[PDB]
Amino acid sequence: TRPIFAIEQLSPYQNVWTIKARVSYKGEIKTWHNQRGDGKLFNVNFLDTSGEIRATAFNDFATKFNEILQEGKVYYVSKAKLQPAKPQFTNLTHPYELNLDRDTVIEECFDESN
Repeated sequence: TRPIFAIEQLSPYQNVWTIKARVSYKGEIKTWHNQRGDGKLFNVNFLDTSGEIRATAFNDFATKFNEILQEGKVYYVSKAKLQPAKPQFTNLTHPYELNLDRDTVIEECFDESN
């Protein structure tokens, strides 16, 4: 479990890092008819001072992931597939895409004691 890194430090090969940020805009949940599979999928956009990023998750994995994370607040996310997006492709600068499917860990800003 890598520690929290700036959005620019995200890596697709690492396939295991941590990033903290707040939510900016929520997309929705639509199905994805793959050539040999089908299910539900949803996409959400998270904003952070380090830069702008977007998180997306698959079927039930997103339902359990979006339910934990809230709206209008800050939180942390780790153990997820990192996919960098092209800048010109999206109006946003340094757009980042995230695919959730395997075992990922997310937690809204909660009070921790230790």
